Amino acid sequence: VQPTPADHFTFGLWTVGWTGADPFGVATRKNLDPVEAVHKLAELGAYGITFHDNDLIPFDATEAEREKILGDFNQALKDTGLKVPMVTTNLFSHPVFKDGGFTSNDRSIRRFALAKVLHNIDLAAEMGAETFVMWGGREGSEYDGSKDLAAALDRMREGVDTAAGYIKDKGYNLRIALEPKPNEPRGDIFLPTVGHGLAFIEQLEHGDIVGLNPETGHEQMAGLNFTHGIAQALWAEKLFHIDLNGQRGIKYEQELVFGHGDLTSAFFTVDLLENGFPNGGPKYTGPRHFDYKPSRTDGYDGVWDSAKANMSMYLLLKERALAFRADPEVQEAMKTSGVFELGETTLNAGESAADLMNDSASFAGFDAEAAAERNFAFIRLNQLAIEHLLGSR
Amino acid sequence: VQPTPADHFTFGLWTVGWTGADPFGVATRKNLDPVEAVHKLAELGAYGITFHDNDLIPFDATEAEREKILGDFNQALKDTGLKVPMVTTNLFSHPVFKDGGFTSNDRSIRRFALAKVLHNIDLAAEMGAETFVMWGGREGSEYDGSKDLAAALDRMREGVDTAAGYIKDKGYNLRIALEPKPNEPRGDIFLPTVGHGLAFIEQLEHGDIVGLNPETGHEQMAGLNFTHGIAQALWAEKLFHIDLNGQRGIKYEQELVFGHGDLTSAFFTVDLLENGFPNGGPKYTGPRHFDYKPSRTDGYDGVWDSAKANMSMYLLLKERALAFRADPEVQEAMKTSGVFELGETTLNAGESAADLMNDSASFAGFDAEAAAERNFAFIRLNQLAIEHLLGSR
Amino acid sequence: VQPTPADHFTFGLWTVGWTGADPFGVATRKNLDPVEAVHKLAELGAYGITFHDNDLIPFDATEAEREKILGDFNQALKDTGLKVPMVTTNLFSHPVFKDGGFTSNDRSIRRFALAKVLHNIDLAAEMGAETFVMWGGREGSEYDGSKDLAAALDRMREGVDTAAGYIKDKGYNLRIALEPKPNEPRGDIFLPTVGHGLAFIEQLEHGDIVGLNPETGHEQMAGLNFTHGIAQALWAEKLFHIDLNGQRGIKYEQELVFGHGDLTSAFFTVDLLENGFPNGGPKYTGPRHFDYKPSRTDGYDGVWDSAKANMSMYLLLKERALAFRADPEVQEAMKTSGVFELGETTLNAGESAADLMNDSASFAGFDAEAAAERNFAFIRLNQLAIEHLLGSR
Amino acid sequence: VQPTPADHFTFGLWTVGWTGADPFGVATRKNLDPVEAVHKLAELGAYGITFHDNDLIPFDATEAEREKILGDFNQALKDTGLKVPMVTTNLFSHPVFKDGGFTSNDRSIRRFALAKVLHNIDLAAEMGAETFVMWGGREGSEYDGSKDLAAALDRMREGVDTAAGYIKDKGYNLRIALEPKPNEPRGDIFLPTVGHGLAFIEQLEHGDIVGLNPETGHEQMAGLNFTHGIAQALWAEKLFHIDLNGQRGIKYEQELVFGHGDLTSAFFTVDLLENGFPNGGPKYTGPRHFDYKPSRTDGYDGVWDSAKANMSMYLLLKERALAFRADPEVQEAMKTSGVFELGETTLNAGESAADLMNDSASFAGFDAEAAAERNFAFIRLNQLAIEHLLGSR
Ligand SMILES: OC[C@@H](O)[C@H](O)[C@@H](O)CO
Ligand SMILES: OC[C@@H](O)[C@H](O)[C@@H](O)CO
Ligand SMILES: OC[C@H](O)C(O)[C@@H](O)CO
Ligand SMILES: OC[C@H](O)C(O)[C@@H](O)CO
Ligand SMILES: [Al+3]
Ligand SMILES: [Al+3]
Ligand SMILES: [Al+3]
Ligand SMILES: [Al+3]
Ligand SMILES: [Al+3]
Ligand SMILES: [Al+3]
Ligand SMILES: [Al+3]
Ligand SMILES: [Al+3]
Repeated sequence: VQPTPADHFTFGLWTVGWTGADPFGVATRKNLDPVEAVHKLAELGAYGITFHDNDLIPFDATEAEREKILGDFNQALKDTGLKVPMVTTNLFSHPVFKDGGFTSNDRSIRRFALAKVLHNIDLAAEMGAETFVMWGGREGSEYDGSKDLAAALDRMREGVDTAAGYIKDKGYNLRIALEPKPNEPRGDIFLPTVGHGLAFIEQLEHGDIVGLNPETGHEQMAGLNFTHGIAQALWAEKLFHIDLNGQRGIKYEQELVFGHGDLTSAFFTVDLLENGFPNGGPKYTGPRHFDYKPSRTDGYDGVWDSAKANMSMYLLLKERALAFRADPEVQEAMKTSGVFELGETTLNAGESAADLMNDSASFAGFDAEAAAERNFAFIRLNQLAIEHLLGSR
Repeated sequence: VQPTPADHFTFGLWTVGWTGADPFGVATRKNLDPVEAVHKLAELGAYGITFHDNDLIPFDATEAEREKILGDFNQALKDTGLKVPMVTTNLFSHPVFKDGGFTSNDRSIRRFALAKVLHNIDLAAEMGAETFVMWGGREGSEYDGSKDLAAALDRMREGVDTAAGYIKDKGYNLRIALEPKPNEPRGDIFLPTVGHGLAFIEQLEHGDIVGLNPETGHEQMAGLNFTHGIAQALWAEKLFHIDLNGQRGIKYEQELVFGHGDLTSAFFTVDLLENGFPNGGPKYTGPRHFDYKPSRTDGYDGVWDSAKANMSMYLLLKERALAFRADPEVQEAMKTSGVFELGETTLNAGESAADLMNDSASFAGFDAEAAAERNFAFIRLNQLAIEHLLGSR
Repeated sequence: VQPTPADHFTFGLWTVGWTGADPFGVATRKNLDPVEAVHKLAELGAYGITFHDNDLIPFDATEAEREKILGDFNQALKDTGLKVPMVTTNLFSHPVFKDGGFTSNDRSIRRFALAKVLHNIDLAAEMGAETFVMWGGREGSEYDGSKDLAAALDRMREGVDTAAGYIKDKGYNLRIALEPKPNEPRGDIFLPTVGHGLAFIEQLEHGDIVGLNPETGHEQMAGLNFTHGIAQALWAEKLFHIDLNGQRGIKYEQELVFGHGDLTSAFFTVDLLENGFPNGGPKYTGPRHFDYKPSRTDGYDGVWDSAKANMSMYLLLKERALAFRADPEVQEAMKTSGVFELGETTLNAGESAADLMNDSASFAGFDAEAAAERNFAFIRLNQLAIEHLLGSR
Repeated sequence: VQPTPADHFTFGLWTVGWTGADPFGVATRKNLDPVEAVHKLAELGAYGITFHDNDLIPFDATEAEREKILGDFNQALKDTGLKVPMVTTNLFSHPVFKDGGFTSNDRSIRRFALAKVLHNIDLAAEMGAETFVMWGGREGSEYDGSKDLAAALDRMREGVDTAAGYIKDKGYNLRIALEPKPNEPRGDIFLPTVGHGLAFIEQLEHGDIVGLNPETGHEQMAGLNFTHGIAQALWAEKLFHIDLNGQRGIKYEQELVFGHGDLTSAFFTVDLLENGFPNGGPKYTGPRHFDYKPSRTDGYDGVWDSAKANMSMYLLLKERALAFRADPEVQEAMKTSGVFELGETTLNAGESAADLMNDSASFAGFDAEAAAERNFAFIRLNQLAIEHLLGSR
C-alpha cells in the first residue's frame, strides 16, 4: 500500500516536530525545520500539514522574523503543493496559560487568550484552512474548589461564540472544532469527552459552525469506545475533523502511531470512516489527520518511518475493512444478528403509542420466553471480523 | 445528625431489597417484604421510596397477584406517609432483554420493551411520581460489529421520543430522566456518560421534558469527575434527578454507601448541591436519592445500618460544606484564587471581537510574563477545604 | 487452521457451561450436560477439560448422586479420550464463602474451606490432574478496616502451606497454582497481580510446588501488560499453568474469547509462549487453557462457535508469530534495536564494581552525548510486528 | 497540629524544587537554591532532605563547581541540623537514558548507568544516608517486541546485585530500596507494582539488603490498594522506605499533596503506619518521606504552603487514626466483624491436614447454611471509621 494525496492524509507540524521532551526528561532529537518538514511530508505522500500558531511563529517573534518564516513556509507550500486544511492556537505552553486561556480565573489572561485566537483566525483564513481546532488543554482543575463550574462554562462559551461570531462577520470559510480530552495536563479538563463537547455546542449561539475533532487516545483515556463516540458525532452531524493516533490503555497520553494502540478498535474506526453505516446514513469526508509523536527512543529516520507507518496502517486497515463488508458470509452473518433489522422502525407506519399499547401481540399476548431464545450470533460475527483483519478469510 | 423527610432522602426498593446475588455467588439474604421495607424506611427518616416495575410486581404476576400487591403497598404508603417521587422500568433482568430493550436488534423485542415502558408510565402517574428514570443497562455491545451505531441511536430516540409524546398526550406531570453508564452488564453501553446523555437529548423532538439522572459510581467508572458532570447538567438545566452512591475506582459497580467511595469528591458534590455556584446560578431542588447495595457480607441489621449511613454521610458532609463556605478565611482564599473573578465576563460591556483584537493593552502591549507570575494559591484553598471536611476547623 | 489434541487446548466445564446469569440478569441458556460437554469438546479438537469440584458434583449432592455423576463422567472421558490436566475448588459461590474461604474472619468457615480443598485434592489425584488451581475470588474486602492485612496473609499461607504439605505426604503428582485477580466479586482481592502472587510464594514453606496460573483479563483489569507478567513468571520458573481469554479494558471481567480483547497483546503473548525468549531461556510447556464465557446474547450454536474461536485465534496468531520471527527483515530489525545486545552482560567477564567504577571509558571519559544519538528504531520494529499480524507479510 | 523533626518528615529537593515544566508547558517558577530549600524546610519543621545526585550536582558540573555546591550544602546542613536519610540516582533525565539505564539495549549505556550509581553510593555514604532508592523510570517499553523480557530482568538483577555487593564490600550502612511504578514515562515499566518488586528481590543474590520504597500514587495508577500493598511489604519485612503523595485516579501521575488524593485510603495508610496491625506484628520505623510537586499554578508561597500541608495532613490523619482505634465502640465493632478472630490459626495446635479432613464437625457434619448467616457488620465498622476521620465520633 502506497499513499497519495488523494487519501487526504495530514500531519501536524508538532507531530514529526516533537523533539522528545517529556515529563521526566529532555529532548532527544534536534529541531525540525518547518520547510524541511513540508518537503519530507510531501515526499512521503501526505496531502496537507497543520500547526499551532507557535509551531510556525514563535511567541516572542519580531515582525522581521515573522515575515521571513511565513515567507519561507509559503514558498515551501507552493513548491510541494501541500495544503493547510487546519490551523489551531497554542493556549497551553506559555506560563501565562498555567490556569487555562478561556477559563483562566484571571480576567486579563482570558482577554489575552481570546485576542490570540482572533488573530490566529486571520492567519488560518490566509492559510486557506477549512477547520479551526480548539483543544483546551489547560482549561480545568486539580482541585474541585478552584473553579465555579457554571462560570467556567460561561467563559468557555463566551470565547467560542466570540470567535465564531468573528468568523461570521469576516465571512471566513471556517468552522470551529472542539477537541475534548479527559485529563492531562490538567487533572480534570472541562468538556472531557465527545458527549460533553456535543452537549456544550447546543448551548452556543453560533453552534451552527462549531463541531468536534475527536481523538482516538483522548476517548480511550476515559475508557470509552472511540468508534461509538465518532458514531454519535456523525449521527449529530458534528464530525468536522478527526485526530488519529494510538493509545494503549487508561494512562498518560502516549499518542502512538495509529493502529499501534487498540488494533481491533482501529479496524472498526476505519470501517466506519470508509464504509459508513450498514443501513445507510452520513459519512465523514474530512481529512485523515494523524496527531501522534515519534517515540523519543528513535532518531530522525524513525520519525519519518512513523509518518509512513500511520498512512500504511490506515491503508492496510482500509483494505481489510472493505473486504470485510464485501464478504458474502459477513453479509449473511450481519443478517442473522439483526444488524439490518435494527434499521427498522419499532413503531409501524402511522402507529401511535396508544395503538402499540393496546396491541396484544406486542405486549399482553407477547411470548417473551420464545423471543428470548433467539441466537443473535454476535460472537461468530466478531470472529469473521477479526479473521478479515488478520487476513485469513 | 438525625434525618427527617424534610431532607427528602429516598431509596430504591431494590437497594435495601438486594439479597446479595452477584456474578460469582448466590443471594446471602432472604425476601424483603415491600411493605416491611416501606415501614422500616419511614421509621428511618426517609422521605420516599422508588422502584422498578418488577421490584413491586413480578414479571409473571397474575391480575389477582398484581391487585393484592399494589393494594398492600398503597396501604403501607398511606400509613407511613412515604412518597413515591420516582419510578423506573426493568429492561435488563429478563432474558428477552439480553440484547437490550429499545435498541435490541430484534424488532419484536423493541416493541415489547416500549409497550412495557408505556404501561409503566401509567403506573408512575398513579403512584404520583414526578420523574420517570431510564437506565439502558442492556443497550450496548461487547463487539463493535454487533450494531449499526446510527440505527441504534435512532431506535433509542424513537423509544424516548415515543414515551415523552405519550406523557404529553396523557397530560401526566412527569419528566423522563436518563441514567447513563459507561458499561456493565454490557461491555459498552450507549450514551456512556452525562455528556453523551445531554447531547442525545438535543436530538429529541420532546427534549423539553427529558433530562438526566447522573450517578456517582457511573461517572467514576469512566474515571470522570462527578461534581464536574452534574455541574454541566445543572448549567444546561437538565439535572432532573440524581443517584448517590460510592465507588472506589474504575472497576465493577460497587454501589457502596454514599461517602464510602471517593470522600473528597462526595464532599464537593454535596457542596454543589447545597451551596450551588459561588457566583450565583441554579440549584438542584430534586430528591437526594440513594442507589446503592448493602454489602452481601452483612445481614439485615447491616442493611438497615447502611440505609442510615447514607443519610448520616450526607448530613455530615452538608454541615462541613456549609461551614466551609461560611468561613471568612475560605472567602478570602476564594478571592485570592480568582473564583469570583472567573464570574466576570472576558469582554467588556458592548465590546466586540474587533475592539478586543485592536486593544494593545490586551494583546500587542500585553505583558504575559508578569501576568504569568500570579500565585493562584489553589493548593492552600484545597487545604482549607479538606481541613473543614476533617472537622479541624 | 484445524486444532488437534496435540495443541493441548483445554476448556473449563464452567466456560461452555455458563448459562448467562450475570449481575443484572438471569440465565439465558439451559443446563449443559457434563457428558455432552465432554463429547462436544472432544469432537471440537480439545485435548482436555477442567472443572471446579461443584461444576461436576453439586454442593448438596448425596452419595448416590455423586457416584452416578462421576461414573458417567469417567465413562465419557474413557470414550472420548479427553484428559483432565487441571482441577480447582469452588470457594466463592456458596453464601458461606461471602467473606472468603481461607481468609474469612470466621474461623469455622476457614476450617471448612480448607477441608473442602483437601478433599478436592484427592479427587484431582484420581482424575489424574497435574495442576491444582486456586482463585481466591472471595479473599479480600470492600472496606480497608474489615481485615487485619497481616493476619489475612498468614491465614492464606496456612491454607496453601496446608494443602501443599498434604500433597507431599500423599505423594501426589500435583502442583498448586494461584489464580491472581485485582478485584471482583470483591472490591480488593488479596494478591491482586502476578507479582503479588510470586512474592507471596516466597514466604511459603512448601513454595517448591506452588506456582502461578495468570490470566489475560485479570492482569489487564489492573491495566498491566500480560506478556510482561507471564515473562516475569517464566523467568522465576513459576509459570505452572495459564488462563487465556479476552478483556477490553479496565472494567468488569468480560472473559471474552482469546484474541477478542487486546489483539496486539494476544499476538505477543502467543509469540512468547511459542517462540520463547530471543536470547534463549525457558519456554512454557503446560496446557493452553481457555477460561472465557460465551456471551449471553448467543445460543448453544454460539457456545460451540466460541469454543472453536478460541482455538482458531490461537492457531492463527501462532502462524503469524512464527512467520514474524522467521522473517529476515525482522531479524535485522531486532539486531538494530539491540534486542540481542540486551542479552549481553553489563559487566565484563570477571569484572568487579570497582573495576567498572575506575574505567574512564565507561564513566569519566564517557561520551553520553554521542551515545544518546543512537536510533533504537523501536517504531519500525513494531510496524513489522503488526504487518505480520495483519497478514501483510 | 505543629510538626517537629521528631515526626521524621522528609522532602526531596526535587519536590519543592520543581519549577513547573510538564509535558505540555514550560516552567512556571524560578529555580530554588538548594541552600535556601534546606533552610526553609528546617524552618518548616522537616527532619531531613533527600535528592537525586543531579538535583544537587549538575550532570555537566566541573570539579570546582561540584566542590563549591557540596561545600555550601554541607554548611547548610550543619547549620539547620537537617539530616539526609536517603539519596537516589537520576537515571531518566539525560537523553542517554532514553531507553533506560540498567536495562538499556545498548551495553555501553548500561555500564555508564551502573558506574553512575556506584559513584552515587559513595556520596550517599558520605551524606550519611541509610537508604539508597532506585526508581527505574526509563526501564520499560512502549512496544512489546522492543525487549527480551528475560534478558531485561537479568540486566536489572545484574545492576542491583552489583550495587548491593559494592555496598557490602565497602561496609556501608546502606540498604537499597526499589520503587515500582506501572507506567509513565515508559508505556510499561519493568516491575510495575509492589508485588513484582518483592518477587524480583527473591531472585537476587544480595536480597538481604534490598527492600521496597512504595508510592501512594504509583500503586494507585495501577488501580491497586496502597494500604494492602505496604501491608504485604511490611509482612515480608521489606518496607525499607516510603514515598507519600496524592493521586486522584488512574491517569498521569499527579503527585499531589498527601491526603489530597484518595482521602479514606490515606487515613487507613497512616492507621497502618502508626497503629500497625490489630493482632500485633511489625511496624514501619522509617522516615515519612513526601514525594509530591507543588501545582504549577501556584507561586513560591504556594510551594511552602504545600510543604506544610503534607505534614499537616499526616498529623491530622494521625490523630483521627489513634482516636479511631482508641474508641471502645470501634473495639467492639472490630470484635463483632471477627478482626481478631482472623488472628486465630485455622488448624488447632498440633493438628494435621488428615485430622482436619476427618473431623466431621469441620466438614461432613458442618452446617455451612447456618454458618453463612453470620452478620460480619463490615459496613457499620466502615461508618465508624469514616465518622472518626470527619471528627463526629
Ligand atoms: O447501575 C444500575 C442502575 O443504576 C439502575 O439500578 C438504575 O437505578 C435504574 O434502572
Ligand atoms: O475470574 C474467575 C476465575 O478466573 C475462575 O473462574 C478460575 O478459573 C478458577 O476458580
Ligand atoms: O492543539 C491540540 C492538538 O491537536 C494536540 O497536541 C492535543 O490533542 C494534545 O493532546
Ligand atoms: O527517583 C525517584 C523519585 O522518588 C520520584 O521522582 C519518582 O517516584 C517519580 O515518580
Ligand atoms: Al490532537
Ligand atoms: Al492529543
Ligand atoms: Al441507578
Ligand atoms: Al447504578
Ligand atoms: Al480463571
Ligand atoms: Al477469570
Ligand atoms: Al518517588
Ligand atoms: Al513518583
